[PDB]
Amino acid sequence: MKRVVITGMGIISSIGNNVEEVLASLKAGKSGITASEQFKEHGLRSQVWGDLKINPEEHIDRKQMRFMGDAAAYAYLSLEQAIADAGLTPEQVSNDRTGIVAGSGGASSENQVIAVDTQREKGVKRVGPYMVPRTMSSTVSACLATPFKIRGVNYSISSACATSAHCIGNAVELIQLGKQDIVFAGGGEELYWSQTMMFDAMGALSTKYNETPEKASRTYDADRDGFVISGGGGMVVVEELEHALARGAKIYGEIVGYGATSDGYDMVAPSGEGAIRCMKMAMQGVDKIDYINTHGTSTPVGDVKELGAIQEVFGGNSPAISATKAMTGHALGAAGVHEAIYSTLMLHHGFIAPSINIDTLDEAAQGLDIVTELREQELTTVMSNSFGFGGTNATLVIKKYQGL
Amino acid sequence: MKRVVITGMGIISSIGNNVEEVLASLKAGKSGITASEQFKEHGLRSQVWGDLKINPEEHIDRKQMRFMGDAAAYAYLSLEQAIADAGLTPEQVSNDRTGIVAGSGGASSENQVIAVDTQREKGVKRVGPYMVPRTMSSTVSACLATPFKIRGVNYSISSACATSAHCIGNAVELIQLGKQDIVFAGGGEELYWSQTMMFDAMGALSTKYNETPEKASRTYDADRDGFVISGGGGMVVVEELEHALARGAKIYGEIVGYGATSDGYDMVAPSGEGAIRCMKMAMQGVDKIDYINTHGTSTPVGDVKELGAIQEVFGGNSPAISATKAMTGHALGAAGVHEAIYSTLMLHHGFIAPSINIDTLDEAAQGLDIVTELREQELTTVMSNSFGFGGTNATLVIKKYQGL
Repeated sequence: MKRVVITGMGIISSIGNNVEEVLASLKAGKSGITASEQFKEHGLRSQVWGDLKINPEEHIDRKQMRFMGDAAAYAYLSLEQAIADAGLTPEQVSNDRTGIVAGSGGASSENQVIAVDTQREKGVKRVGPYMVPRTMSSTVSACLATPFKIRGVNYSISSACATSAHCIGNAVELIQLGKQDIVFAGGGEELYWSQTMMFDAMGALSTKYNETPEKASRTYDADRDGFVISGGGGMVVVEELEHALARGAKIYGEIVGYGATSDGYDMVAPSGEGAIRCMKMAMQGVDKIDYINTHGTSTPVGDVKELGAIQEVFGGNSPAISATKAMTGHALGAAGVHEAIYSTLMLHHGFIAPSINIDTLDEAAQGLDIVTELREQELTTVMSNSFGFGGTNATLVIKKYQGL
Repeated sequence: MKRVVITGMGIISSIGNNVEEVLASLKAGKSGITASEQFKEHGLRSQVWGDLKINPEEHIDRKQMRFMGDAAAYAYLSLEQAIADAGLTPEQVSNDRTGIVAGSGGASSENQVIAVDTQREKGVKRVGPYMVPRTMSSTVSACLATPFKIRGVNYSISSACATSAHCIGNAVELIQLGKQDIVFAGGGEELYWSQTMMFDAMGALSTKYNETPEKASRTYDADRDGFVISGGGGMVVVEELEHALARGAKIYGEIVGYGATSDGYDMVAPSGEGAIRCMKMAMQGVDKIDYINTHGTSTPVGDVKELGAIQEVFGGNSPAISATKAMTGHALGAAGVHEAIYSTLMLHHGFIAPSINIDTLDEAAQGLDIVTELREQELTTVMSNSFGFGGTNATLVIKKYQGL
C-alpha cells in the first residue's frame, strides 16, 4: 500500500500568522487568548476569544475575496504558505493528480446575518451576487479550488471539531487508493459573535475568567468551565511518498495511522468508548507513541472521558500528553489541522509544548504524564485526537520519516 | 478490489415521499413544482419551488427532532426508509463496520435566522441549547448517527450541488479500502426563504414562469431562465457485494464508477473540461453507457457546457439523455442522491423518464438523443452527473447486477 507524507504546512491561528510565529508561541507556552469587545457588545456571557491577529482582506485580491468569508480567507492564506513551504511547481499545484479536501465546522454565520439584514432593510437586489459561495458548507474547498486552479478532487468534509482531521485522513485514503498524488488538506473557521452565541446559548463556553482572559482556557485544571472559542486556517500538503522523494521534497513526517469512528451515544457528550476504538485503529501496526496532543477543550466531562480512553488504550507509562487548546482556544473546523501542524512542528523541531494553566490537576489525570513545562527532546511518533459533536472521532498518527 | 452494491433506498423529494411515489412520478413525467407563497411574501423574484409534501414532526419524535433542521429531518426519514428497504435490524445498523457519510449544501439558514432574531430581542439565555447541531455543516451526519447508534465512520461531505454524489462516492471508497461493510450515504436540504434569497440575489433562479409553476423548470428548452429550487432528503445503503450476497440481500445495482474532479476555472459557471475528465474517470471499463441523467438545472450556460462535454466524451455515439430536474427542481445538497435513486429506479424497472417542458430544443442538443417521452426498455448501465459551484464535479455509474 502507498505511503503518505506531509511535505508543506501553512497556518493562521491565535498563536501565529505563519509557522515561524506559531513555533515561537508553542515553545514559550504563550496564550493566544484575549478579551473580546465584540462579544461584550452583543451581550454574550463568554467574553474571551483566540482571535486571529491578521486582516485577510489586506492580503487577498478582491477577485478572490469577493467570494469568501473569513473561513475561506484564512484557509487561502494557509494554502499559499503551504505551497511555498513545499516547494511545489505551478504544474504540480494545477494537475489532474492534485486535489483539495478542506472544510469548516460552520461556514459563514457572519455573511448569513449580513445578507438577511440587508435583504430585510434594502431588498434582494442589494444583497449582491456573492453570498452563496460565502455561506455554503463547501466554502473553504470551493473558494480555494478555483483560484489555485485545482483539477483533482475538490470537496469539503465537515464533522464539527473533527472537521479538518477527517479532511487529512480522507486525503491519506485518496492517496492510498491511487486516486491522487497530492492532496491539499485542512480547514478554516471564522470567528464572529453569531456563531459564538449559539455555543454560549448551550453553556459550552468559558464565562468565569473574562477579567483574566489568558487563564480561561485551562484543560485538565479542576476549575475549568468550558472552552474558549477561536478560529483561523490551516493547510497541509499530503503527498505520496515516492512522488515526494523523486522531487526532493521536504518531509516533515509520515502519516502512519488514521482512525475514524462514531460513539453512537450522545449528541454533545463523548462516550469514551468511541475514542478508544479510534485511537486503536490509528495505532494498528504502530510500534510506540511518544506524545499525544489531546482534543482537550477545557470542558468538565470531555477532558475526563478522553483521559480515561487514553489510560485504557495505553495502560501504564503512557505517552507524554499536552492540550495545546489551553494556549490557543478551540479553532472548531480548523482545530484538527492546527493540532496536526502543532504536533508535526513538535515532531520536526524536537520539543513538547506545555499544557498551560493547570493550577490543580484533575484526579482523572492520575498516572498520566501531563506535560506542564517545555520539554526538549527527539520525538519519533506523535498522535493527535479530535472529537466532535454528534459523537464523531478522528485520530492521526505521524511518524518521522528516516529513509526507511 | 471489492465490489459495491446498492441494497436499500429512501427518499423525500418534490415528486414523492418514498420510492413508490417517486417511481410513479418519474414514469408519468409529473412535475413536483408549485407556487411558493413564502417566497412571494419575502419579496423574492422567483416564486416557485419543488416543495416537500410532508410533515416531518408527525414522523420524528421530539427527542430526535430537537437537534434537527429540515435537512437532517428529511435525511432521517430517508434513512428509516432505506434501512427498511435493505431489511436491516438495529444489530447491522449499529455495528463497528457500519457507517454514515451524508451532508448538505447549506445546513440550516432558517435556524440561524431564528437564533439571531431571538438573541437580539430576548437575549442569549432565551436562545436555548439546540442551535449548534441544527446549524453546523455536519448536521445531517450528526443528527442521524446519534439516534441510529452508528459506530463506524460518521461525517458529512459538502460540495454544493455535488454534495450527496460525493457522499456516495466516498462510501464506495470506504468499502473498497476494507474499512466498512455498509455505509449509509446521502444528503438533505432544507427549503427556506433565506437560503433561496441568496440564489435569487445572484440571478440563478427562474422568475418568468411564476404564473405557471410546472413550466418553470425546462432544461434544454430555448426559453429556460434559471433553476427552480428544491430540497429534501435521500439515502442509499451502500454495501460490500459478498456481504450483500451472504445475507441474501436484494441488489438494485452495482456502483461500478465514481468520478470526482475540479474545473479550476470559474466559481459559478462550469468549464466543460472538468466534466469530461469526471465522466471518463467514472467510466471504469464499462461496455456502454445506456442512459445519462444530466446535472441539467435549466440554466442558459450550464445546460450547454454539459452537452458539449457529453459530445467530447462519447463522440457521435451518445447515450439517451434526460434531465429529471425539469420535473423535480434542484434539490441542492440532496440532488446527487435523489438522482442516483431516480437513475437506479430507471435501471431496475427498465424505463427512461422524460425530459419535460421542451417546447423548443436548444441548438446545442442537435444530434443528441434527448428523451422527451417515457421510454420503456432494458438498461444495463446508467450515469448520473452532478456539478457544483466552485467547479466541483461528481459522476456515478451504476450497472445492473445479474449474478456475475
